[PDB]
This record gives sequence, structure tokens and C-alpha cells, in this order.
Amino acid sequence: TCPFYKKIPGTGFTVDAFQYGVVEGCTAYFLTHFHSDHYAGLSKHFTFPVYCSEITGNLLKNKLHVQEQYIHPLPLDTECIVNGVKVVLLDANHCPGAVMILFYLPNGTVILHTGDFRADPSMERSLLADQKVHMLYLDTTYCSPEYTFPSQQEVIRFAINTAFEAVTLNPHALVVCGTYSIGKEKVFLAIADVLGSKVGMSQEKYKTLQCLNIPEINSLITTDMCSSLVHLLPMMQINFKGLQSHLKKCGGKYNQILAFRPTGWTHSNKFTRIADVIPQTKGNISIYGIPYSEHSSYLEMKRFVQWLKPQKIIPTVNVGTWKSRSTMEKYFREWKLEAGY
Ligand SMILES: CS(=O)(=O)N(CC(N)=O)C1CCCCC1
Ligand code: NI
Repeated sequence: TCPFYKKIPGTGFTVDAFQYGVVEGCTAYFLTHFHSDHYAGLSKHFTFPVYCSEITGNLLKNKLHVQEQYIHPLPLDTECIVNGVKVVLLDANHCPGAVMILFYLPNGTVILHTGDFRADPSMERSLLADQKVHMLYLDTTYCSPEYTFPSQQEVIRFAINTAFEAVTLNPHALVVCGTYSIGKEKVFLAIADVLGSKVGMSQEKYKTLQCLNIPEINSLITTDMCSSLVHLLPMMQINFKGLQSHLKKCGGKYNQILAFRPTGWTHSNKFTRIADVIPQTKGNISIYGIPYSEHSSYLEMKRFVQWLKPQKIIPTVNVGTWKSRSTMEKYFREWKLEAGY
């Protein structure tokens, strides 16, 4: 049974709704981004129209093997008509290819679905500036004031400086970065750039990255592990056992590992500053957890919503408990009373 918050009223449209079989009345299925909780259910046998970004379309075709005739890519920042309804895709500042969707309903209502997003003041000068939005379907992942983290720029500065220092001190150190989905590519690309290396990875991860329209990508990544001193591994292998095992396979080329686990928020944000972050260490292996978020902080979310001034908000994350739902509704009312809308 498809839940109400994945349906767009007054249309034949759903958003991120592929795990419910054939949804009654759905003439077009929108996909905001290529993360498994959102695409769950799509495969080579899907036979309905899918609307998405070009990058998402590349991943559907090459990784899930969806047939080309059912993939409908749309350009960003461009008014398009889909099954008689005007829509616009906007950059979500999430992972590559991720979008927000603006729907202009036949009755005059305007709906924004954020998909997953990291709110930014730059969104205040998109096509959102032009008109009123009545309903907002909101990525509420971190909708509580305890959720603080630094800018992406500050986290990358920390990672670059940390990696460059370690490898300049010991030229026989290897850098490893964890991954389990698309997103957060800047972490490993920025470290490899400062070290003058390509990023080495499996054939499967190389395939994924080749779908993302990143400029000059062939100059930045490789499947030749022996040529690279920055390696990507599955996130599950970023632990002392898994890294010890990987070091053995490198044939005495290296005598130290510096590893990075880009998490979302963790409780150590409530205590510590980014500059003060320290690794976990056992012998010649050190592991850094770095708070690189592709979701809005509480303050970023609050600013976006108080700017947009929607008439109704529908959360799309943390919807499963009465405590979470009550907490979110209390913040939405606070924000409106403070701003005066
Ligand atoms: C826009 S708001 O004031 O924050 N809001 C809560 C919400 N979920 O939109 C409600 C206001 C009263 C009518 C239902 C909507
Ligand atoms: Ni996501």
C-alpha cells in the first residue's frame, strides 16, 4: 500500500514509490535520486514511465538495467509539461543527480517536493523565488536542534590537511575511503587531488562513477589499484580487521593506513569541533569519522522553510512514531509564529 505522503493530489503522479507494485491511477512515477530506499522496487522489468534527472537516468539504464523506452530524463531549471501538468526539476544539493520537483496543479495549487536535500541560501534565487508554494513535502531527516554539523567546505579542508600531513610524514602510508552509495564523492576526490594520485576502486564502483557527468572524470579515477595511493572500499570494511586484511593484499608497498568514514551526524558533534576531531588507532591503522552531511542541518532547514513560507508542510522522514511526528509539528508552528506567516 503506497502511503499518502508519496502521492501528489490532483495528478496521476507518485514520488519515490516503486516498492508497492502497480499504484492505482499512477500515470507517471517520479524518482528524485538514486538511493536504494527511494528506488526500491525498480528493475529491468519495470514497464511504466519514469521521470528523473539525466544522471539518475544514466544509473537506471546502466546499474538497474531499466529499458531506455521507459526512462524520461528532464533538464534542470526548465518548465516541462508531463501528462498535461507543468513541472520543474531543481538541484537538491544532495548526491549527484538528486532533484527537488515543483508541480503546478491544474487548479492553481503549487507543490514543492524536496526529495532528499541539503538546504542552501542559493535556493532562494532559483525559480522558487517567482511564485507562492502552497504545500511542501519536506526532507525532515535532521529536524531537531541537536543536529548540528559543519559546512561541507570545513570538513573537506580537515580531510585534505589530515591526509597531506600523514603522507608527507610517511610516503609509504595508504589512504582508504569508505563508500556504500553515491554521494560524498568530494571526500575522496579532494584527498586524491592534494596527493597527486588517481582514486583506485572496484570495477563495479568505477561503473557507477562513470554515470555521473563529473568533468574530467577519466583523469581522476582508475581500476588499477597498484597505480593509486587512495583506495575506495565498501563502508563495511572500514574497521581494524578489514583494513589489516586490505594492507596484506598490497604486497609490501605500504606500512600504514589512514582511513576515512564519512558518516552523517553522530553524537560526538554535540561535544567536539571539527578541528578537534581525533581518530581511533590500533598499531599502524588510524580511522577518522568525519561529519560530511548531504542533508540539511536543523538551522539550514529552518531558514529555508521560514523563507519559503508554505501554507502546509508534509514530512517525508521520521514519519513512523507519534513522538517524532509531534516534535516536528511543534517546530513547524514555532517557525511560523517567529517569522509571522
Ligand atoms: C504551516 S503550519 O502553520 O506550520 N501548519 C503545520 C503544517 N504541518 O503545515 C498548520 C497550520 C494550521 C493548519 C494546518 C497546517
Ligand atoms: Ni538520499
